[PDB]
Amino acid sequence: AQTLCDQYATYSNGRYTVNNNLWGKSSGSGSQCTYVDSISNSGVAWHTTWTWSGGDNQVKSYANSQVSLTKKLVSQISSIPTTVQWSYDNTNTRADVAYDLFTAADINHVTYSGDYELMIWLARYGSVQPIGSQIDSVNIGGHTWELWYGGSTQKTYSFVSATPITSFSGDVMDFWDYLTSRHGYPASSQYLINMQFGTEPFTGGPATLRVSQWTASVN
Repeated sequence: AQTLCDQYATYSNGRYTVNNNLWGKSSGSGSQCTYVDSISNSGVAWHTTWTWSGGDNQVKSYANSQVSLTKKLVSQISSIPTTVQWSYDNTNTRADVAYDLFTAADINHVTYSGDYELMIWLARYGSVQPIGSQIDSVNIGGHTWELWYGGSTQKTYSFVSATPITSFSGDVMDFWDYLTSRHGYPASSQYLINMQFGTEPFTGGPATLRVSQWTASVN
């Protein structure tokens, strides 16, 4: 496609969307550009480049790819298969690489937040930590995850890999099933309303996240 350097620059082919999404710009100084490298109904390749300083513990952006979905109750979803291959050239930073999903009881809730948020951090760089506190450790889909929980009006579970997973194939229903069966997650009254993959920088740079393939589907 082309070039996404504006704060909320965005490109979409229908099924996949790529977003620069510099929502946390004010918390510091720096700049960030995102690019669509290839896109089709079989997946999307993209990259984003950034430098950020200040606000050491605020997130500056979440450049991301996003998949269109039909909004369903989590209890009625059969699978959310996803695969991704990515790399960072500069890992001397304070950032994460993560999936981000939102659910809400109101099917028409705004799709950039919700009653619940599920994050799956494939990589944690430097002195950064998820929302809330670590409440558990669990093996899901063949990887060991720190499980973090916190938040007030929006409750956020974060599964965190202590070692970066640059090649990932999974089913996000594995994570919803675990929260449903062991942490009381109300799957039967929550609608899944958004699914994204991308990177949250805190500080560092310049660095580039190169996503050579992201695929996702909500079934």
